[PDB]
Amino acid sequence: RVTNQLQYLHKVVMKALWKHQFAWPFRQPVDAVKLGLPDYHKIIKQPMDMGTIKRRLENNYYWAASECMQDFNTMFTNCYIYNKPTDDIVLMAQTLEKIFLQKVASMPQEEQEL
Ligand SMILES: CC(=O)NCc1onc(C)c1-c1ccc(C)c(S(=O)(=O)NC2CCCC2)c1
Repeated sequence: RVTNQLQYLHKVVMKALWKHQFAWPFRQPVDAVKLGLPDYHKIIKQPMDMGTIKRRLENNYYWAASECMQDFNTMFTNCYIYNKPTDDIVLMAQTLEKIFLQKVASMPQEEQEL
């Protein structure tokens, strides 16, 4: 579906996050081979990234805004779960997620299909 809320997540939320200076590690799936992390996929069972979310928004994959929101959440949560407390990546995720939440607080309240 196209909804008012999904249009918002696409044109306001993703728009802001995608171009953020800290976005680059999150624009594509975590590549466990490239990064030397052979336990990554044993720990994280549902990988998620903004490239996947963006593509899903562009292709009208989502039925409701909450589904898109859950994918954003999964991406951040995977990052906090997998990495060490002191890894810079965790700070970058937090910075992006703060913006995610700020923008979500202003999303149109009632979902309507267009
Ligand atoms: C999709 C997603 O969540 N990506 C971020 C992410 O989540 N878990 C891992 C691991 C990652 C992640 C993705 C890409 C890179 C390159 C890295 S890193 O730790 O090697 N580099 C960081 C420190 C220096 C700059 C960035 C971590």
